[PDB]
Amino acid sequence: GTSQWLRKTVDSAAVILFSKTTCPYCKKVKDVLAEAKIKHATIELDQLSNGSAIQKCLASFSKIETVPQMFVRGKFIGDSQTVLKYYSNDELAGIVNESKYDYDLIVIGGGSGGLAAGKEAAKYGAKTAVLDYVEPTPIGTTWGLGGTCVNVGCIPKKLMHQAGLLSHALEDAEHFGWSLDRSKISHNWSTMVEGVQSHIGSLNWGYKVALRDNQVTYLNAKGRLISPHEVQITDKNQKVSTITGNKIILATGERPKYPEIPGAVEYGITSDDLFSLPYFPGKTLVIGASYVALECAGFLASLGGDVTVMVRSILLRGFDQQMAEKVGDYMENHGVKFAKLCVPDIKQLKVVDTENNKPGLLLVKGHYTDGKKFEEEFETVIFAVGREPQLSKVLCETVGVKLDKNGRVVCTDDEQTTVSNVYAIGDINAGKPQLTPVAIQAGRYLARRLFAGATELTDYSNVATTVFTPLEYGACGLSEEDAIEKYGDKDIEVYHSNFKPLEWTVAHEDNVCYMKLVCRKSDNMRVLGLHVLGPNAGEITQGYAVAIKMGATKADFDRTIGIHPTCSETFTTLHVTKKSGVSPIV
Amino acid sequence: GTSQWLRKTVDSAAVILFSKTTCPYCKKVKDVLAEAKIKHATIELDQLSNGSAIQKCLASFSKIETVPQMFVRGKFIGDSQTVLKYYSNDELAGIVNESKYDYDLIVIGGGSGGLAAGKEAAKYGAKTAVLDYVEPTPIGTTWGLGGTCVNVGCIPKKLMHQAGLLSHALEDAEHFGWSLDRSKISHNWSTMVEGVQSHIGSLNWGYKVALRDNQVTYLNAKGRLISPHEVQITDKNQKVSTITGNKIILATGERPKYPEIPGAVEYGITSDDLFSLPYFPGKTLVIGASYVALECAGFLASLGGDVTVMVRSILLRGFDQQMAEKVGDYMENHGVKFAKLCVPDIKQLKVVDTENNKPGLLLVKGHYTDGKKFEEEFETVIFAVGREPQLSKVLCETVGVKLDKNGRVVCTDDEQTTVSNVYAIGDINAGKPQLTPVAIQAGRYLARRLFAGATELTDYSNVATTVFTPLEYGACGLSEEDAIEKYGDKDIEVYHSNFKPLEWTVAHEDNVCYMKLVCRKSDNMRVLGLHVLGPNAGEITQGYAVAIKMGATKADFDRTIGIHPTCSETFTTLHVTKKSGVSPIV
Ligand SMILES: Cc1cc2nc3c(=O)[nH]c(=O)nc-3n(C[C@H](O)[C@H](O)[C@H](O)COP(=O)(O)OP(=O)(O)OC[C@H]3O[C@@H](n4cnc5c(N)ncnc54)[C@H](O)[C@@H]3O)c2cc1C
Ligand SMILES: Cc1cc2nc3c(=O)[nH]c(=O)nc-3n(C[C@H](O)[C@H](O)[C@H](O)COP(=O)(O)OP(=O)(O)OC[C@H]3O[C@@H](n4cnc5c(N)ncnc54)[C@H](O)[C@@H]3O)c2cc1C
Ligand SMILES: Nc1nnc(-c2ccc(O)cc2)s1
Ligand SMILES: Nc1nnc(-c2ccc(O)cc2)s1
Ligand SMILES: Nc1nnc(-c2ccc(O)cc2)s1
Ligand SMILES: Nc1nnc(-c2ccc(O)cc2)s1
Ligand SMILES: Nc1nnc(-c2ccc(O)cc2)s1
Ligand SMILES: Nc1nnc(-c2ccc(O)cc2)s1
Repeated sequence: GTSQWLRKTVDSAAVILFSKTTCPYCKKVKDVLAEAKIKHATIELDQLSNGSAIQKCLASFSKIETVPQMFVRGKFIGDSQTVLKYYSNDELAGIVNESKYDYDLIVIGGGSGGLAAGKEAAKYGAKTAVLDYVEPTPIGTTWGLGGTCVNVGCIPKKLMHQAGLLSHALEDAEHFGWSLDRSKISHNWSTMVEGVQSHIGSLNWGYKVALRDNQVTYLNAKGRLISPHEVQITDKNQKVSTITGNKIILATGERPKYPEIPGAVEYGITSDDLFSLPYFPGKTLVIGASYVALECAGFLASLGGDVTVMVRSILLRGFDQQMAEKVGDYMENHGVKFAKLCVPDIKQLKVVDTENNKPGLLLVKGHYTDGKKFEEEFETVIFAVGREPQLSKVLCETVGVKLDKNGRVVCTDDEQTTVSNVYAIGDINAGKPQLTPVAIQAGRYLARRLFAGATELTDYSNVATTVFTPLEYGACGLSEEDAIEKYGDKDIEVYHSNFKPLEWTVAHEDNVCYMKLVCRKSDNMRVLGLHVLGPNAGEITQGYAVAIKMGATKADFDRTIGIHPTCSETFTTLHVTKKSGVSPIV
Repeated sequence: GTSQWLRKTVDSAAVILFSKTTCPYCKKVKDVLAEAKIKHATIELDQLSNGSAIQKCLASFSKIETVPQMFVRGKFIGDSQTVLKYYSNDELAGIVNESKYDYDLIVIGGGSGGLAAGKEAAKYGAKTAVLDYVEPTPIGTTWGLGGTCVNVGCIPKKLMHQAGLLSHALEDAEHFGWSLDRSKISHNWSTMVEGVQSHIGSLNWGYKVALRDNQVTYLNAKGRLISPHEVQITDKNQKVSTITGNKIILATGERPKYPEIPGAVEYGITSDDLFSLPYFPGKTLVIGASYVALECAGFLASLGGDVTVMVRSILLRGFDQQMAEKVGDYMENHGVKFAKLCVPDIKQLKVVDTENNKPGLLLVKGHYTDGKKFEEEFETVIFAVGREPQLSKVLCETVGVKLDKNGRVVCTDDEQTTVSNVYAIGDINAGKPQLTPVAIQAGRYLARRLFAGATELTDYSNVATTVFTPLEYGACGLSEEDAIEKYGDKDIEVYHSNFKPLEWTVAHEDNVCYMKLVCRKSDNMRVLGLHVLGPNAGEITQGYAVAIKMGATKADFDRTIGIHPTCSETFTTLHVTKKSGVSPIV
């Protein structure tokens, strides 16, 4: 147990010092390593309840039982006297840079997970390379370092959501006494895009600075794993070469899908293109009903667009469907049109005018599930019909990395693949929630297990979410229907209430915001799931995710006192049950 | 234990039925009570693990051991056959209305706590009266039913805070692409006040409707307790009479203090007058440094006012002083002036012009702690120098209710005074946090213990707060300095970080928002206190208060995953300690 941990830690750490906080000989080795600019992990044995056993087991590797003990890539280097000997003879730099491989770690993919893992590994002296390449979209769109969230995801989508929210802030301002006239104010798409892209550019640059300052090698090149320790890279001049690494992290993410219909790739766009589009989309059709589809349709309408969403079956498949219907009803009452139970079968009427900065014009044909026809003209058609990896481009099938039937990597609970030195994190890890903070935690925690002797695993359960539709939807845990399927309706109690933000009173709806707690009767009214539709829903939801992680019950919500006046305090006084039939209105 | 609970429950309930969910004889008594419109508490013995013992102990009162058993004001009324006998003979209405007193409950004070207690007691058949009277301010201001929060506190102050926030929403809108020009927009105070007061008026009316629909008697009269069961009332015609009640709840709240200096009462105002003021205050001095003082100065400045705050010693005494200084620094950088270490020694230069709706003009003289002089002219002077009860007006000292040296009521942990039938809730309960949700929980929980056999007490520990200054400050638990005083600096670890809202990037400060967790090393890094300065701080803080109630540790925050992009997620990845000396900047 202790011995098995120590073997794994010694074998995979790049540079590690076993030490105690009270030893001046350990302090004297630290100071020499710092002055030589030698980064390393350190384990302070006097701070571990198991340290006496670890100190005994170290002798299996070094034939000594004292501290300090310095290891480099699985090899005992020496005690105090020996390390200073190498230092005085200027032999130390060559000893700690000695490796069978070019890098201790090669990360394939420079996005949320991969950048987090690479920076964290370099902290402990792992010689690290991060590879990133952005294959252009069909119309040619490309972007800089940072991945999907930074460039074409969470960051620009929430900034355009805020632009949409400010439309209603402007309307509200009149009722609170300000002299503006909202009906005479308009929005300039190109001005907003320039500001969004200026922020994204500061993030691209920030990541490059961060890697340089952590001594991480950044290669803007496409990587391919051709054997367990060999990565073939192709650069911007099509030069092809091979680099080797001890540990490999796959972190290449996904890209948008297109439907297999005529004209889709030629004349439509995806979210990859939307966030840098030089012209306002105009009259827009969004095909799909995921959170990407609804978030984009929502802010486009708030910015003055004529928007339609084509829904094949249901909204927000996989989310609580009572909540999904309330989200969509709010959008439909506030300027979004819906074509329900409908799919597309795209013809070009006008080519995009790039010189005068105008969209083209398209004719869309489709059909409803009963057979009736759809036919209408749009200036822009956005596909939001799912995302997928293309690991055949990343991974030679002779390496032996197992994939599932959706093409994602099958991993153990420590992110290890079926090849012992190769790991996968982020969206390509089969079965895991596909979110940026999950990818960051996985990569950071993994780097610490590989190179600093850590043991902590990432916990993927009850991860909270927020959908940034015009009225936001936050959730943590099970949907009501999933809880009833798992435990049975007789064991499920649901407490719920409508509410009205105080900010909405002077601004003139009473009963559109809504919240509920889904609870298990036979486990002390355990909170299985929390759901809220209203302003600032992500700020509301986040703190409750800690309580749910700790096993909160309805009694825990009851005994906690509210903060007044807030939206969130309504969770502290819920009392109306669905079984009672009593109305939830205010 | 069981027998002592049952004696207290029988003695004080107004109308209570002991029953089981499976008994058709109990269902048959319920249906008769409902049809006669007889409200009552019910205790279902088959749902209590102690019910077998309760059923045995009932025989001590009734000489029978079966269900149903109906009691009225401590007296056994009968089993099934007997109750239907009274019903058939039309004797039942007179039996259940029989009382030695006019009311089962008299509530003195119709504010946050008193309205909550009165409505809840009426649910269980307690015949209830609520008394409310609003003594006018020195200049004559008065208002309707609902108490301090509704009329001259949390509700209007947060609505004017929102009006202030919308000033910065208007500036931000230009950067996000909207065509407005903020420098050409102004604010109309009287328009905002009319809208705020229209909402307050809907709340006044709503409370009157609610009491009428719960069969609560509302008397707009001043109440005085002259003996344990006798309340003398004085109405709007100076008619004086006496009503009697079994249980009494004191819930009369506090009013603003004035400094003992010439001209203060004659020429200054307080928060009681501010929220319905017919004219804009103009150039304003706020004397004091409480959360009331800073909240009011903050929104007045955001609405275009020239504002100064006179601070005797420190800001936000009793709150974390690192956080208090950051709150004040933000205000000073954003248009509020501060006169530090200064107190006033007020002369009238112009009388208020009520016909043309203009303030007067005043000369304020004061001095700094070193002896230097203060002298400046203002249009309005607002005093925010504390609040106090005046229980000598409410409570004859011969009744025997014990008060502390600040004039607040000394209560047991179930809100009982030194007179056994008299209770106190809300701001006048000595030692308790003076907040609206605390008053509401105390009153609701108390009504259930008196009239429904409940046992649950109000928990007054770790109650979260938010100060609605221009940049908001939320907190839950100990300040850093209180934790260090209690446990010693060697046992305290503090994790902290600056942060920048994503909404602030395109809008153009980097390092003003701030958060920290104050933790106890020797108790598994228990979170003793949480603190955040930033937008939407009350929404951020609320959910964490449940986790802190449950004993959250730093490890609980670490294992929980963030929601991206939010401000609140920064709590899930804190790592920089104050002891390390590493910078907290972004
Ligand atoms: C529109 C949209 C909105 C979203 N909004 C949110 C949100 O609000 N909150 C949230 O938590 N999540 C959100 N997400 C999800 C989030 O973007 C992803 O979960 C996250 O980016 C996944 O991180 P990753 O490291 O797995 O991959 P990525 O961030 O996709 O990074 C992979 C990188 O590797 C590169 N790469 C691929 N193949 C190779 C190769 N062979 N060689 C070298 N480099 C290669 C890719 O081009 C890319 O730069 C959103 C996603 C989208 C599409
Ligand atoms: C400016 C300001 C802002 C505040 N903001 C907040 C905030 O954001 N959040 C928060 O949680 N708290 C806030 N508070 C505190 C909150 O208002 C109080 O904690 C709460 O109102 C106390 O409730 P209560 O029932 O104890 O008394 P009150 O609400 O004061 O009700 C007492 C009532 O009894 C009446 N009364 C008095 N004497 C008699 C008598 N003899 N006979 C009959 N009736 C009588 C009074 O006139 C009054 O109507 C604020 C307070 C102020 C002053
Ligand atoms: N952080 C923020 N996100 N949205 C804001 C907003 C939205 C709608 C409004 O009516 C007013 C303000 S502020
Ligand atoms: N900057 C760049 N890095 N790699 C590039 C690349 C790689 C493989 C290809 O097939 C085509 C282009 S371009
Ligand atoms: N018309 C359509 N709307 N959604 C579609 C979809 C969504 C996710 C997927 O992974 C695959 C397809 S097709
Ligand atoms: N609920 C809300 N409270 N404030 C809001 C706001 C404030 C400042 C801004 O810049 C934009 C919006 S929305
Ligand atoms: N509407 C009102 N109810 N009571 C009033 C009152 C009571 C005592 C006084 O001393 C003066 C006025 S006015
Ligand atoms: N000049 C002053 N600023 N604050 C004061 C104060 C505050 C609370 C109190 O309870 C009493 C006095 S006096």
